[PDB]
Amino acid sequence: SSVILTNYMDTQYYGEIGIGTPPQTFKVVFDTGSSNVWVPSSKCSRLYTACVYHKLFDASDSSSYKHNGTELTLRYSTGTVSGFLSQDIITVGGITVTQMFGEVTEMPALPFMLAEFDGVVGMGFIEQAIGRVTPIFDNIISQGVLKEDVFSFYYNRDSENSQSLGGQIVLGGSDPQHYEGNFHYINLIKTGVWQIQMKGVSVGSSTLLCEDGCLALVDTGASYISGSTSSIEKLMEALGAKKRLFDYVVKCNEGPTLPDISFHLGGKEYTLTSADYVFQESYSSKKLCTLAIHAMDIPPPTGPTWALGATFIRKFYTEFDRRNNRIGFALAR
Ligand SMILES: CCc1nc(N)nc(N)c1-c1ccc2c(c1)N(CCNC(C)=O)C(=O)C(C)(C)O2
Ligand SMILES: *[C@@H]1O[C@H](CO)[C@@H](O)[C@H](O)[C@H]1NC(C)=O
Repeated sequence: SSVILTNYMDTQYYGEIGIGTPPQTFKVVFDTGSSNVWVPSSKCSRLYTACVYHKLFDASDSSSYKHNGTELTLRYSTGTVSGFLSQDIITVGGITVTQMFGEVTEMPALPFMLAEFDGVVGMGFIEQAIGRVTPIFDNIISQGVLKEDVFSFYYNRDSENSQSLGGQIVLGGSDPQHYEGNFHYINLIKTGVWQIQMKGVSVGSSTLLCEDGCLALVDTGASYISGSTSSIEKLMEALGAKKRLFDYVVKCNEGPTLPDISFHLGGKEYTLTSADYVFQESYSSKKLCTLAIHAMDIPPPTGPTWALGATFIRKFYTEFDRRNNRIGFALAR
């Protein structure tokens, strides 16, 4: 099954899922970086403006709802949400599964007031699941209906017209229509996390980073490519970028000429061009242009680690192989 995704400003990719009976619709991000499912709850106080602006699941309207109530808190690198567990049936592109999810009652204005999506569907392993809740993909696998024990991601480049699909997730395989050439796999450092060994990072013709090796979390839920603060400072220094509060800018007229950035993964160099990582919104030297690469210190046990997000997947179609505990990459088409 494939799920059509909407692309919002190249930073948000989300699709629809149905919860309850009758189905209550929600826009959600499919996140390989987390392992829980959650949507805003009707029990979320309207004092949380984010709840006033998103779809709210109302258990009292679903006949398939099963109460639980265990509280849980989900912590992401850029924000936190809190609530309680509930069980109901969920629709994901034709597949139906009974799933335990979180009803969020505390949704911070910053950053959720900036979210086009309502919730999140974690595609990670149960090892990282908060409350030890069985992840949705595991429940799907349990049905023995998927052709293959894998899921893939396609994140299109932003578009000014509504004729192009923002992206696409495939449960059970990959869509040959959105990649070309062959997949090149890398084994997961360890099952339980969509993280792989990265052999090196280069800026221009000089592998000046991640020498001696480092970690790379392949995170479909992250908007950008991130690295430790030290790594980024070094990388950004080589680009001549200026560190801002939340990001890094560069004189727009300078954007088109920034050097290539490569990521050495499993014996293959994955190269991004300035066009691939800078939001080229102008060529003016009197304006600043943001880079789709940020600094982010991911704490243990998962980090320190670099994170390959939308900026990376936009260029390389990505297959997540559960059965073989490896990740596949192929040039996106
Ligand atoms: C999708 C959940 C999520 N998972 C992971 N692994 N890391 C995160 N930083 C986030 C996370 C949290 C809050 C967010 C966003 C992401 N995102 C990006 C969502 N990612 C995609 C690919 O759409 C946002 O835009 C704002 C609103 C800041 O709020
Ligand atoms: C919630 O689900 C977990 C999973 O087994 C269970 O242990 C717990 O008792 C449930 N909570 C309630 C009271 O429904």
